Amino acid sequence: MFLPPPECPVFEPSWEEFADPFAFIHKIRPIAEQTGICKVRPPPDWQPPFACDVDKLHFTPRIQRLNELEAQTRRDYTLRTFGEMADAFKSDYFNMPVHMVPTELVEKEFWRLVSTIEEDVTVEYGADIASKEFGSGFPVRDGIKLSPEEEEYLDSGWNLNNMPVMEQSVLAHITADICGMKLPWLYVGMCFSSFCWHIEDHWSYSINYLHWGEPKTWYGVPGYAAEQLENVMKKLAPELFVSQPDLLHQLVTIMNPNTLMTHEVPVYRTNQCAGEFVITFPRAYHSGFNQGFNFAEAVNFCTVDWLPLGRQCVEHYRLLHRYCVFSHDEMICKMASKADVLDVVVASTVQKDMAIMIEDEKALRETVRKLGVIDSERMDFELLPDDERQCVKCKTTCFMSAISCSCKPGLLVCLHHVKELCSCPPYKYKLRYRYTLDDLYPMMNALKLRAES
Ligand SMILES: C=CC(=O)N1CCC(n2cc(C3=Nc4c(C#N)cnn4C(=O)C3C(C)C)cn2)CC1
Ligand SMILES: [Mn+2]
Ligand SMILES: [Mn+2]
Ligand SMILES: [Zn+2]
Repeated sequence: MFLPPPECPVFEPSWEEFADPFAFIHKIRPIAEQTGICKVRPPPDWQPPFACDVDKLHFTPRIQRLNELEAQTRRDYTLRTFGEMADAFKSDYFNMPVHMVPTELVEKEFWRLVSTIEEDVTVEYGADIASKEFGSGFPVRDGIKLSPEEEEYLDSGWNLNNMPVMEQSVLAHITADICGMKLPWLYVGMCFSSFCWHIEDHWSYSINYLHWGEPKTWYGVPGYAAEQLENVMKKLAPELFVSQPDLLHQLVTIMNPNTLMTHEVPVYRTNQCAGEFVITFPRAYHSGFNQGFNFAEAVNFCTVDWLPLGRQCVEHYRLLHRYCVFSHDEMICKMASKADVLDVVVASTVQKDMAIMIEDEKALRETVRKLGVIDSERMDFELLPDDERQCVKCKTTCFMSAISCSCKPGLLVCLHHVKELCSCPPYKYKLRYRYTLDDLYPMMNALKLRAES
């Protein structure tokens, strides 16, 4: 038996509210952040044109076994051949035409299927970044002629290609090609294809648009309940918490939301239909499955609301010895170096994060000086490939400073792990720093000037 979680909030913005996605997301945040996910129905005439050739769009399928609590990690189809497989799979599974299968029954059956080890149901799906073989479902600039209709949606805030690069995703001004975090993912679903419980890298927001097809079913948990959920999952599937050694080696799983609810974890659900958005909030766990053949597009983003959580996240990563996707401090300093061009509310928020950064950095440098690290030299950390500037102990990506030693050339530790670098006395160590404290205060003041005008 399956008891569906309560429905998440559904928002229907007027065109005035809808015009600015960041203003709207800030408006709904008090409500939506208590549920982790929410659904947004755009104004009825906001209809970006879904147009593609099913025979030239093609992708390499991923394959999925559907067993609850079993670990998962993070051939060629055209859209047409995948759709034909997907449709025959579902109609044969239920011996029904695909749109007479009620969504409630698919949900019930999904949770039955994944709990029964007697059934070896495997499905396939597409998940990849936009590429030349498979691009965004939103119109993008390309010197193809677009209809005026498509041109109307080229610059939309809700065109997910624009959202990262706008004024207000602080992830915009990052120079480091992240790929995973400024670029949309494309999701080609079939019945029962599912995404395991996860949060986004660096606790970012995410926004997901279902271009067309049968619904996508979601489960979401608010950010405040994140550790609650992890403790429940640790108890019931400890295999998923044995630290796997890479950023590509991370273990995730399917788990019945009723199990979370039994352990007093708040869980919300929704069916996302074609033309609707789902937004996930920072540190909001989510999972779900596709009801049938469909096509979705999603992107991470970071608002000013998120900045302190991004700092908290990197602290949390350092403690799990988890790899970072980027350096949060490097992003902050990059924005400070562009203070004159920043949005003024962005500038004010970055300035507050930078004040914490500088005070933390001052204390860390005083601690390591008391350990006998005397020598120091400036170092342009941002020039180093990420794998050359990770702390040996905690894998954090260094930027503000690190400790090196002549005894272990090329190795670095962050300033929390001075004692973990090598066995040589401390006077052989060297503090490598991006900025002196005297460099840092004028950068923060530029932000204040930009903000106060
Ligand atoms: C990060 C590195 C990496 O390699 N990967 C990410 C994790 C993997 N992955 C993603 C999915 C999906 N995620 C989602 C969401 C969300 N959030 C919303 N809808 N949705 C899907 O329908 C599917 C899919 C079933 C089509 C499935 N596997 C593999 C790729
Ligand atoms: Mn099973
Ligand atoms: Mn996600
Ligand atoms: Zn460290």
